Amino acid sequence: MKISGRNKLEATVKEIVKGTVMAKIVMDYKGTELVAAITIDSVADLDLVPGDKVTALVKATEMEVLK
Amino acid sequence: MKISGRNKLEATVKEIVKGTVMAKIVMDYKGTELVAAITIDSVADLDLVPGDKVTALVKATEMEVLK
Amino acid sequence: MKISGRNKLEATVKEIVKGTVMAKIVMDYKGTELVAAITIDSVADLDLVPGDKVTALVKATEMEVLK
Amino acid sequence: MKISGRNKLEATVKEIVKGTVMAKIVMDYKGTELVAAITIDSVADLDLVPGDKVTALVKATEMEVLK
Amino acid sequence: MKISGRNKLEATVKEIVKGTVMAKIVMDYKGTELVAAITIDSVADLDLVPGDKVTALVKATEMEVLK
Amino acid sequence: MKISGRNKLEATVKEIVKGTVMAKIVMDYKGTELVAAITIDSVADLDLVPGDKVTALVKATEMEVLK
Repeated sequence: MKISGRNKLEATVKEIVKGTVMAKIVMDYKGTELVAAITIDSVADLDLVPGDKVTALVKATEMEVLK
Repeated sequence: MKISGRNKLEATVKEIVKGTVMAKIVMDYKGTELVAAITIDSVADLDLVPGDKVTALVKATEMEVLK
Repeated sequence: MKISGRNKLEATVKEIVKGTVMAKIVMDYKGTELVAAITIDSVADLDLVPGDKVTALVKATEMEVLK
Repeated sequence: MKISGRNKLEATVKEIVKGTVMAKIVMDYKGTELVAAITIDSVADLDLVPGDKVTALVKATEMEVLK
Repeated sequence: MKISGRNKLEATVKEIVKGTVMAKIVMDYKGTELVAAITIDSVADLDLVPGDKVTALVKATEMEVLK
Repeated sequence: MKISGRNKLEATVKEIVKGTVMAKIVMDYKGTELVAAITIDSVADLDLVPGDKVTALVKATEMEVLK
């Protein structure tokens, strides 16, 4: 299925820190570090581990611009 | 200042489409196209124009992961 | 691909209103009206039209609870 | 009060998991499971417990469409 | 009902700009200007008029900190 | 740098609660309490502590209006 969220970032998982409800997913994206905060439920469902190839997704309305 | 939003992507503005309230900011990040939807007020305040070097910003809690 | 965003609602598009930058997607979910505001770019990419069966997607961290 | 957030999902709380800062709220919505991640402060303020009839609320700009 | 969204700002509507899909709601909050981007449908549903006393609402997870 | 996020609230940190992944930042804004949920990574990066003068930041598209 196609997804409306416009920003797709093909990245690699570097580190995962699991809390009681949330998880920190640290990724590498063409040399830049990305940090996503998602539920532990999702970490389990996607079965994410360091080294995995993943797509970071961001809705256009959730992206700010700094200049 | 330092910004809590963890995701910073250094990009270049390619195109700007202005609506009555919102604006579409199309950017290039190392060959990947990004799309941000912000207010026209921000386009005016930052004086965004095609070619500008900017930083796309995304809060960690607003980034999903797909696999 | 599996998607971290935890909320998936299988819905049907009822109407689409296109602005210069954003589009209003009015959907029916088992009798409840849903409203998504996405970019016109996504309408074009997904080729969304009235009657389409789609999945409304919401990240867990973007859902409030009222009581 | 009326609320601008367009998506009101009248649901029932099924389970609550409390972390140090965040809390996972699992709900049933017209036969489909929802998962919200809110602050533990809110769980305490709303006195949320299983069986509670609540409204899951999603802003239109925070709802993606997949097809 | 009580609302999980933790940030409530009792403000006054200063200006409303209506687009095809979105509306800009400019508000005053104790001398500080606020700007919300909501759907035009919401302006009509709430029947917002400049001068009206309203509550600006922000989810805790959607608030960044700068220092 | 200028920031597209339109809502800037000059506040003071009152309390910080650190979880495994997220942190609760309790602030005072001209007598009104604010609550932000950001990553513990940001608390460390910004060296946030009670008494700090900070700017709470909210994107226009993430602010709802209630009436």
